[PDB]
Amino acid sequence: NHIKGGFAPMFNNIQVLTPEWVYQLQQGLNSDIWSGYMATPTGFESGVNNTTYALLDNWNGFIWDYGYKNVMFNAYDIANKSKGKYDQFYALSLILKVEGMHRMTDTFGPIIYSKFGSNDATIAYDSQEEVYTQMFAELDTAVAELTKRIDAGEASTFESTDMTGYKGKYESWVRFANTLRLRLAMRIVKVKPALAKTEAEKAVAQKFGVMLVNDDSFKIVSPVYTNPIATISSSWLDIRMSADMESIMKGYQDPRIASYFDTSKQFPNEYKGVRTGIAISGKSDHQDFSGIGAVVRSKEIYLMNAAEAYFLRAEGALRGWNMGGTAQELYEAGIKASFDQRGVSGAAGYIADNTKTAAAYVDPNFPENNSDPVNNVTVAWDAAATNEVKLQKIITQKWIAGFPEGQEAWSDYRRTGYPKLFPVLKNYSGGAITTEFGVRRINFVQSEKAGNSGGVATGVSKLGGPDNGGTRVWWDVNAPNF
Amino acid sequence: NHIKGGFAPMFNNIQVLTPEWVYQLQQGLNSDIWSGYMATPTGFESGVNNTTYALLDNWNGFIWDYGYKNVMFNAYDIANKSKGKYDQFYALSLILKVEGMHRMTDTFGPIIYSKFGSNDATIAYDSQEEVYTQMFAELDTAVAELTKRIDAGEASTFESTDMTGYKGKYESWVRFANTLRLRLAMRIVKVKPALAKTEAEKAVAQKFGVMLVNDDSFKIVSPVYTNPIATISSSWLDIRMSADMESIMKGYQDPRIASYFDTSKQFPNEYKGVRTGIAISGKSDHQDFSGIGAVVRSKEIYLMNAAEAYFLRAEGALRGWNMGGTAQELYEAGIKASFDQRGVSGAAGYIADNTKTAAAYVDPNFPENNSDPVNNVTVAWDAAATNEVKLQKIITQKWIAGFPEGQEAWSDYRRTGYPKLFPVLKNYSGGAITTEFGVRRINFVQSEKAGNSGGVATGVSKLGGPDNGGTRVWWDVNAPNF
Repeated sequence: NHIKGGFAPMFNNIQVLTPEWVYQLQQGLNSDIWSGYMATPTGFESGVNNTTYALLDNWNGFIWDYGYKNVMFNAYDIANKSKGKYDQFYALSLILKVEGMHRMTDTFGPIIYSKFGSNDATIAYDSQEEVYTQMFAELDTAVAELTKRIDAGEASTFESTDMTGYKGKYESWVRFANTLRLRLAMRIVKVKPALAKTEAEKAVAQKFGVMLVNDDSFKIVSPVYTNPIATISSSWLDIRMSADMESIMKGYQDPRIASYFDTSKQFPNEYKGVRTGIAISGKSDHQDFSGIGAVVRSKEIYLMNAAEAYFLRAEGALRGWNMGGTAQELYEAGIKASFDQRGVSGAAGYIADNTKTAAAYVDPNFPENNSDPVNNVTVAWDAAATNEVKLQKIITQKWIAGFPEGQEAWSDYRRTGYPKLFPVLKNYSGGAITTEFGVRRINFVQSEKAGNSGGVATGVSKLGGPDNGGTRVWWDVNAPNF
Repeated sequence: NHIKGGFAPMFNNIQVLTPEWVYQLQQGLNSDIWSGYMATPTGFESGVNNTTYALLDNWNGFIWDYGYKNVMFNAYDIANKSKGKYDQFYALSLILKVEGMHRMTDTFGPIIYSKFGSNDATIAYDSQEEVYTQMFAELDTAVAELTKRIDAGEASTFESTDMTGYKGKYESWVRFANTLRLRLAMRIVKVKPALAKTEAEKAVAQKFGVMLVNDDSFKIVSPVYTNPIATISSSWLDIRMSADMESIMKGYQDPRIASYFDTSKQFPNEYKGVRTGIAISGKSDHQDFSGIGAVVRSKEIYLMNAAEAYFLRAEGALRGWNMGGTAQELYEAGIKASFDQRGVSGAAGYIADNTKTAAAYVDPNFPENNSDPVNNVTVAWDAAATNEVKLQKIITQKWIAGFPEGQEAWSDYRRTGYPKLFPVLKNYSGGAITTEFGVRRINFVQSEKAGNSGGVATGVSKLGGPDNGGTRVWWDVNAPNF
């Protein structure tokens, strides 16, 4: 009973479910926009903000503070109480820890990890390379422990505490952990392709393997909280469909558009997105473009869909790895999984179409925001296509399937450059962040500079360059995809 | 006859031998100082300059302009005249091309390579990753061609054109090419350890192997010019012994100090170095510190010593690669090779010393420039030391042996962080360049922004971040040494 209470704040703060204004700062005004998923019609701080590459420390500190207070602390506390005593809870805490904390390192680079809880005046940061090794080892520990208990036929003691689709089922938690390993493996393929291959193949070959059906998906099922985006969109009109989403989903005439977005008030019965990184004269100019749709009007918040497992395996197969299918088979299975998850028909026709491509983008009353399409690729698999075009197809479909979870899409975009996104028109970074490559990370936070200046200095050392949004984290090496 | 004339400008402009003021800008006021080899007593441009991390476009453009006009153009011209007709000359041009142009990409990152000589308005840059692949392939072509001729007993037709220690001997040119391959292979060990291993092992496996004795060293033997550093130092007093060299070489009581540097005029019979990245009141405050010594009072300019081949193999052995010998054997052999090269005795005692370490640095009349030692490692091999300490020993000895060739030392320092160097006290980069990590590259040059703006845009794209001195080139990944 003293252990079980630590899980709720972990579940409730991977994405901060309440209050909504905290989610808006934790993710809504960073990766949800940089990923190309969503855009704001509001000219916050005179239009000089995260969306125009002037990173705002007053906004971005919330990411660190809520994650450490609610995810990391409880991982630490649960481990202290359970490791070597109630190892099933320790194992489950490790899986949740990695789910929450990989997002943290993917945002900042170096982070506090091994030294968390230290009483030293300096709480040192680990390098991102070190954190990734630790996370893979933590998943090793968790998977071995739970698999042992499953093999023994041990009844779960986690159902009453679980807040996911899994209802305490250890096998489902292991399958999630395997899929999370596969995500982390693919993340590092440019910097450590040998480790990427090892960890990816381990994930797929583990007894219970990775996600195969939609019931395998990782989601938070809250008894009381709606996805915060519902309020930020429908109530506040502070976030809308993006121009990238309009270009790509209208181009493909994608039936998932109906659940992802609402038709526009300003343009009745039409799906209209807002361009990011623009000049904004008044909020009313874009607030009546398309809102975020029914997928966020729910107490269930998806954090990793089964579709992603297929697209990860498809990329692994493209790279020649032992993924259990061909790149084409896995690509097409991923698309079908997503169509099924969204409850829409026509997957077969969509999959076979080798004509439809991204559409031109028009901002009707502000043509300065217009663009020719940039993600110029069809859905249909072409065996004769280059590896880059094959990867572009896979990541495009992965990006569509993963909406509205902007953090993973931002990480995948940084790594692969896909899908192609419209560049910002206004860049107020003073040269620190490029228009072509956009935001590569967020700089170390105010609470840390205030209370842990010695730690921040270790973080800067392990970052290897200026502490701004243009400096690449360890896995985001300036290197080609193959 | 029409082909041979192209070689002289290549030989004479890897380091620009004349005029001396051009060498000062090409290398003397960048890597010769950033490497920790040398320091200026002169407060050029009010002390806001390359040495205080305000990169000066009017200085640094010389690197690109002289390299492309004299090395690259002649490689291109010779290839056009000789490829498929006189392949011995083509092969030799490729080796010289890689010797000159690897320095170029190591300085800027993306460079013009495959598209050189294009008539298009945009002459596109290649990525550094692409350039490295091409250089390895060029060395493959050169090595195969010359080895074929050697195997056939074909007499050299290059002696009258050669301006090195090799006197036209193809076998010595192949041995140099192998050693250059090994250098380039180790450079990329953090970004592409698989390719690093492949290319390093190829270098050693080739039938002539890498440099073994000092006569194998690559040097320019000028019939007319003295090393331009002799003038810059002795005549102009614009460059002096550095504080890092004083700390390290005095700490070890290294007998090579006597030929590397002259005793100070201000401090009779003492070796005194100047701190880099400082405030300078007047040139006279430091101009009478130690000058650069007898090693530059020569018409022979060393560009790759046999000692480096041993230290490359030593590091390869640390990594478990097929290098011939143990890390300890190769380390000690490299030190002996360097002592022999410089004509000094006492190698055995120096090699066995496990006490002497870097000395504290004092600027007698300006104590604000003082520092405790930072390269705190002894010479003696310790089998029980960590891989990092072993590497620190190897690179420290490599750094001493390679004086006064600052470019390779700067590249090795960027890759490994060794030897430890004194940080600058003044940093006028406006945040673009960190004090901790120093200059990682030079920004694209004025002549290119003026006459090839389309090409520069491709270079910036292939750089992956802001075009300034803090952005890391492809091989300079933020990753650990092992």
